[PDB]
Amino acid sequence: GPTARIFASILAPGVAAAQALREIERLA
Repeated sequence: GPTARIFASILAPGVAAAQALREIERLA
């Protein structure tokens, strides 16, 4: 559940934290 979605709201902000921070390792 919401936790899991929360999870994934942690996370998938955490995702948004993959994508944005690698971007950065791409251009570099």
